[PDB]
Amino acid sequence: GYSCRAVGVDGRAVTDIQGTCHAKATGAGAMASGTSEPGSTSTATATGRGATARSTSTGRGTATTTATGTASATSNAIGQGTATTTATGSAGGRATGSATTSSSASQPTQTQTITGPGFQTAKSFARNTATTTVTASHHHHHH
Amino acid sequence: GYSCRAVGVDGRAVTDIQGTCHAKATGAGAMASGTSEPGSTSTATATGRGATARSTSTGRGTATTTATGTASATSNAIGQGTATTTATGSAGGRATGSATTSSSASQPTQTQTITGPGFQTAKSFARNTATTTVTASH
Repeated sequence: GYSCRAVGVDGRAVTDIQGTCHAKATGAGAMASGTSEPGSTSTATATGRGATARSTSTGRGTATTTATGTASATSNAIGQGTATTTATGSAGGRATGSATTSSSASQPTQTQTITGPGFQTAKSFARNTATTTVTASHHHHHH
Repeated sequence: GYSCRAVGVDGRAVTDIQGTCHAKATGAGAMASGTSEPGSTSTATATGRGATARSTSTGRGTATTTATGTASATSNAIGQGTATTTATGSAGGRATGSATTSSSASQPTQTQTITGPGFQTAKSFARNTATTTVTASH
């Protein structure tokens, strides 16, 4: 197997490519990492303070994570499938997402898209294509 | 085939589900649309004034688009593959992205991510997995 990681630094990108594992981080407080195997692909990209991207894959899975701002994205493509998580947190909004694929999952395809203020979370699970997109902006209004 | 479209209004989300085509738009000035086939999946979500999401899929492709704010996201999963685009634009900025899959591409996977102020654009193209994320601030 392969593993890769990048610690973000202000004013540049940092990239680490090891085999089929690609990690890239931009900005202090960002962290990107992954693990993969020769037949699989993991790509993790983190940008900005509070961004964490984590991609794990095995077999013939493809795991992709993109975290921008105050956001966490975790994708696990375990044996097969395409697990893609995009989490974006802006102006105080915190976004957390995950996507997992496995031959054992309930549905062949599952797509979850969650957009709103303040803290937002989303998850997906599928055999073949699990896509999670979570976008958080500003704070939840107070009532 | 199937086609779907949701044109946003103020005060409620608009959803249009037609077969394997799912469109959702929230807010006046938002629009989501797509086209798909029985073996494919298209999902398009747009939120806020100036957000446009368009997902086209055929064969066994999966096309997903999410546009938030001043943003355009377009995904084309033609015949095969997973094409995912997320575009987020603050007022004063604009984010434009596309992701395309096709057996005609040279690489099996491609990921593109761009973040910055003002006008930002990114595009990806691959055989199996194309992912694009564009975040524009002001």
